[PDB]
Formats: sequence, structure tokens, C-alpha cells
Amino acid sequence: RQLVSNGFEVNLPDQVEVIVRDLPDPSKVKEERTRLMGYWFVHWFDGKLFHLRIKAGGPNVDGEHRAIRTAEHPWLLRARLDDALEEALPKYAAVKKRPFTFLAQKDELIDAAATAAGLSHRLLNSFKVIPRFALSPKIYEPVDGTTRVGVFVTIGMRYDIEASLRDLLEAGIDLRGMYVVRRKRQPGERGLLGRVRAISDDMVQLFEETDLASVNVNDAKLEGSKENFTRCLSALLGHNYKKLLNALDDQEAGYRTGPRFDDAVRRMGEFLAKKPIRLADNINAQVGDRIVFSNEGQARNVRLAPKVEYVFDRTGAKSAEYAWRGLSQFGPFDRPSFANRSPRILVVYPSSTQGKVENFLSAFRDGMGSNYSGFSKGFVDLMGLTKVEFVMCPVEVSSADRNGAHTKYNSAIEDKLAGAGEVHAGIVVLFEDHARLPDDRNPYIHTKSLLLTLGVPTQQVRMPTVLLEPKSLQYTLQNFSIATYAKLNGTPWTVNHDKAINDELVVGMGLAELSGSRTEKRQRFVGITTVFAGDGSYLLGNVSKECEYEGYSDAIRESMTGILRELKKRNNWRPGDTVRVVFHAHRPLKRVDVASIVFECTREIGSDQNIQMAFVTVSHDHPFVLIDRSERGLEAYKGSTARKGVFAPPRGAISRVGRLTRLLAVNSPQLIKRANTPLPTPLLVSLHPDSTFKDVDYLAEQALKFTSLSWRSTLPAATPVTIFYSERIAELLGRLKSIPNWSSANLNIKLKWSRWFL
RNA sequence: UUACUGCACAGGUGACGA
DNA sequence: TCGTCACCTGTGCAGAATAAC
Ligand SMILES: [Mg+2]
Repeated sequence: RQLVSNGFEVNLPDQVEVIVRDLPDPSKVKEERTRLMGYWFVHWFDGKLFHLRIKAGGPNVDGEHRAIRTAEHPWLLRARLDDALEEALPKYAAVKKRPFTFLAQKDELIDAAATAAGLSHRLLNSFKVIPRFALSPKIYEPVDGTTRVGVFVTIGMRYDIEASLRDLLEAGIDLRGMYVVRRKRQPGERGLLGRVRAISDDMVQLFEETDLASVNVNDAKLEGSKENFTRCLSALLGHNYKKLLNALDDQEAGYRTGPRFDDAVRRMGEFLAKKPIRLADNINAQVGDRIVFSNEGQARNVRLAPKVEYVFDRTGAKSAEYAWRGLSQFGPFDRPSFANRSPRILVVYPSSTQGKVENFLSAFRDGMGSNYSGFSKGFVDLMGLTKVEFVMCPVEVSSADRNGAHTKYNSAIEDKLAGAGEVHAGIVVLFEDHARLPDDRNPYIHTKSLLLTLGVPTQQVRMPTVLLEPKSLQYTLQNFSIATYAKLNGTPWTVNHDKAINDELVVGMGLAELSGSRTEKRQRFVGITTVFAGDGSYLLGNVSKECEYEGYSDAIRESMTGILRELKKRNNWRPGDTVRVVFHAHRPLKRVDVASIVFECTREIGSDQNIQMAFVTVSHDHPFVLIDRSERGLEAYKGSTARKGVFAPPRGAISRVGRLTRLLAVNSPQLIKRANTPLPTPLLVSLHPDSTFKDVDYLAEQALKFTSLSWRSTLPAATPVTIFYSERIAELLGRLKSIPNWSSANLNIKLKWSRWFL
């Protein structure tokens, strides 16, 4: 019935007396906050400076003496609450402001976990994992039209390596190549320094340096990355350190699992409620009841969308609630019409892996048999094909080759394809040592580039994957198979939809930011994905091939007007039919581009039809989480009383935060991985205020459905494919643009229907 | 680069205003 | 060209046999 938040009501005064000055130049703000510090809280907003006296005593300030009512303009006290919260907890130092973020004072989980696993070492004490809390004052709407201010509590972990580098070398750890950051960060300065090349002195030489190429061991520390944690801890504890890691894992679950997260939030609120918070020398705020999402009173703030249906035919008849159960039963959605029932697949691999590749190939095509029910039938039978012909392309290359692997792959491919006929896809096997080389010598991107130029999509695979034990291999081959079929132009499945309106187009934009290393400046690229309403089905449209970030707003416009025009011809809209267009991205569009897009789409479809348009952003990293106390979770393992997903809301729960925003739960207990998996964070779905379509509950459920549309895997994706696919297109095309002999000519010819980006 | 999930660190960035 | 609110993207590691069943 009810969903509990991680936030607390804040009781504020109805009203606060203020002094206002017009200050059209906001540069002035800096100095004025200083001149009046301590006596005045100061705030700029729409051309005016607002002054809230906090302590008696000059300096005095001029301006109009206006009252500000909290119900009408809650931004004022919300901002003041950022500062007030810090001052209410003066024993807890801010490591970050707005939101106020601070460290637990006693608990330190590496010590705790070493003790708990029975481990010790003289440098452990310099490895620290400390709980970090943030208190975020946010405006929300308990019912439509009335605003309130809540305080939302979030929990993470500071990882830090405070050990001096002299010790870590002397203890047996190769520092070479690790990233190094400033111990003491310079006022609004960069922290990262570079990577350690060597040490011959108290100063260390750097490569991939951000500043000067030298700094003192006492100005520098390792960054608190996991990489540096495991590299350092394996080379001081191993191979026993895995016992530490899971011990550490056990400790953090003590702050992040549902019940334990709910408890820490409760205790934070009890602490914050003990006194009143001092907004000013005689005005008080009071932290109150835990905020809830419910349908009690006049509130209609929680709902549960129905389960998504994976659908495998166009009459609606062949549906399932899980993609893979649906695929095995029915075979793929487009099986009746699928054109090429005998595909020829190039398989490019190091000659010395031959036997391993043949067994992976045999399992993929013909299956693993009934002892491995995850992948019994194999690709040909799973997808309803006649057969699959493999064209073997061994490459005489060794994992130690670091400079010429790519040219050897590309020469082998070229010489093999010149005799042979047409191949319809390829499989490229990569050595793990080659997978992450720089792109100028990386065989993943060069073989991808060569084969895409020729109109051949590829499914690549790293040797550690080819060698997976059978219990995992079966799942690997489910995803491998779904993406290969899609790259052969197949459609594995759709998700259900009942059209209220005569046509619905969703288009999404994604971003990728590319650089050779953490020093070089990242270059932005974009991708565009389209999805169409069908008869009971969401259908994946075509996909961008141009990827430059400069001008992306015009590219959104062209793809929409072009698709609308084509949809009108196909479907032959009647006078009075309603067309709906939805846009998806991880960031909001500018108002001016919304206006430009509405205008062009409105003109394109013309006056015979009604057009509805909605502009949506999907956020993952916000201060909101949802707790379902009625949820006991699931049994994790055999002989395991321990549970997973305890308090996790169900997949499809949609909570109202305000008029334009919903919280969307995607990871149910069924999908949560492990007993120690944190309480999941829901997606935040936000509607652009200039949208002409306003039903964000519907848009929240549409985004949910689009997570189930991913053909990269049998399991749902963490964001709708409108965005996800586009990010994958953007990164690929971005990388390919710099590869010699890359050409996009075939992306709209041979690859027009290929899901080559999966 | 089979993926899902999680976390960490780093870089910063976006939208709205005058 | 600043204030203010907000959180995005890249990378690397690991999974109480990781894989909705
Ligand atoms: Mg892929």
C-alpha cells in the first residue's frame, strides 16, 4: 500500500521577513556575501539579492522589506537549510557542501573487516573505508499544487589510501602505472597528478601528467580507486585478500541493505530531530515524520505498473514475462519472415586458440545439451534457422604482440574474404592482452572497422569468455545469441503496448566522451535511436550514422521530421488522428530547442492532426531512494537463511515527487544479484515543463518497458534502449572516425537493418 | 570486447536565470 | 560572465557456484 522514502519532512515557518535589492550584476554577489557574512544569509535569484538576517548586529543592508511565504517560494528556506544543516552538526566536518556531506566519526570498515576475517598487516591501518552521509534539502509535492521541503539522507563510502608511497614500494608493490592524486588539494584545483613512472627521489616522475612532471612523495597519494586497493592489497595479503574483500563487503551491507539503510536513515532523523534547527537567531525548523508515497487522504502518489510482457508474435498470442523463457518456447518474434535461414559467419581467431574456439562454436551453434538447460538447443534451433556455416579465419598472432596484432587480424580477414563469397556476420576472438590497447593498435576496433566498412556486423568475444566454465557459458551464449541474431537483422522480441493513439514515436539521444587517456581532453559524440508504436508492440526503428556533438539539436529535429513524414505516408493518418512524440535523454533539453523541435514537428505533420509532445530525462544519480517495508526479499542461496532484495520495491512501482517528476523502481528482489547488494536506487523520470503531453506516469511506465527492449542481453537494461543504444552507437562511431580506412557507407545500405551496435 | 548488477575513484558538465 | 541547482561520463574490479526461471 505504501512506499517509504529516505527523507524527512522539515517544518518551516509560514513566513520569513527579508530585505531585497535589485542586483542585476551577479558578479557583485561574491563580495556581498563576504561583507555581511555571519549576520546575513544572502541569495541571488532572478535579478534580486535576498537578505535573511541570521544574527543581530550590523552591517546593515538597504532594500525593500518584503515577506516571503514558504508555501509560495520554498527556494529561499531550502537554500538556507543547506547551511543551517551544517551548523546543526558542528562536530561533523563538511567534505562537501550543497549537499552537506560528512564522514562517520568512529566507524572504519577495513579495520572492522580485517578483524572479522582474522587478518592483519602493518599497513592495513593506512587503508580506509569510511561511511559518508549526505543531507539533501529537496522540494517535493505531497499533493498537487502544494510544495514542501524535505531532507533526504544518502549513504556511500569514502575509500582512501593515506599511506606514503615510500612504504608501498618498500613493501613489494609495483607502483608503476598507478594514478596519483594530491594529498592536499589546492583551492578549487585539480586533484589528479598523473601516473608514477619511477622513483629515484622523494619526488616522483610522472607520465600522463596533468601539471608539471614532478611532485614530492609527500604532496602525493594513490587515488582511492578500487584498482589501487586490490593491486595494493593482493601484494600485501594475497592470495588471502579475497577474504578481506568479502569481509569488507559484509561491513558495507551493514549500511546499505534495505533494513540497515532504513535504520541508518531513522537514526539520522532521530539525531536531527533532537533539537530544532536554527534558521536564524529566532526562527526554527523542525525535522518531522519520514516522507512517504501513499494514496492516503487526497494524495495519489504511488502506483504499480503491470509487468512488462515480452511478446513473440504480432497477434499478441505468444507472450511471456521473461525474455528467455519466451524465446525458447516460441522462438523469435520475426521468425516467420526472417530472410536468411542459412547464414555464413566468418570466425577470426588466433590460430593457437583453435581448439578452444571450435568448442565455443560447437556449443553456440548446436547447443550444450540437456545438462546445461540455460543453453541446450543452440543457436540454429533456438532462432529457427536452417543451419549456420562457419568460415574459419585463423590469424598467426601472439598475445605478446602488442604493436602488430591489429594489422595481422586485418590482413587475415582481407585475404580470407577475397576468395570466399559473401559472409553475413563475423565472430572475432580477442586475446585479453589486446582488448584494451590504444585504438591505433587495438584489434577490436580495427576488425570492427574493416568488417563494418564491408557491410559485415561482428560479435566479438574475449578468450577468458570462450573459456568460461559451462555453468556460466550457457548464460553468455544466451546474450551472444540474441545480439548475433539482431546483427543478422533479426528481431528477437518486442514488448507489449496497447495504442490509445494512431501513432507514437519515441526518439532518444545518448552521449559518449572519447579521449586516449585521462590527460587528453575528451571529445563528445552523439547517437540517435527511434522506436515506433506498432499493433501491440514497440518496434525498433532505424539508427543514426552521423555522430558529431556540434549541432545535435538540429539532428534530433531532422530525425523526427523525417520519421513523422514517413509514418504519415505508411499509416495514412486520418483527419483528427492524434500523433504523439516522446524524447528521451539523460539530460534535459534547452527550452529553445524544445520550442524549435515542437515547431518543426508541428509544421511537418500539419493541421489535419493533433500532435502531443513530451521531453523526458532519465536520471540515475539523485538523492532519492524507495523502501518497501512489506517486502521480505528472496532466499539467496541453498541452505541460506540470508535474503536478497529485502525492502526492495517491486519492478514498476511509480512514485510521485512532484508535478513533473516520478521515481521508477526497476530492480526487483528477483533481479537483485546478491545478499549484500544495496537497496536499489530508482530511476528519476522528469518531464520538461514546455511539454504539451503531461502524463508522466505513462512516460515513466514507457521507460520501464523500454528497459526490457535491449537485445544486448536477456536481462533488462538499466536505462531505456532509446538512450542505451544511442550511447553505444555514439562510442562506436566516435572511435571509428579515427580509424584508417573506416567508412560509414554501408551503415545505411547493407547494415540498414542490422543491430550492429549491440 | 557475452552481459547484468554493484561500488569506487577521477574528470568535470548540464539546465535555468539576470 | 556570473549565481544557483543539479548530476553527468569514463574506468576497473568482483559476484556466499552472478545469469529474473
Ligand atoms: Mg555487444
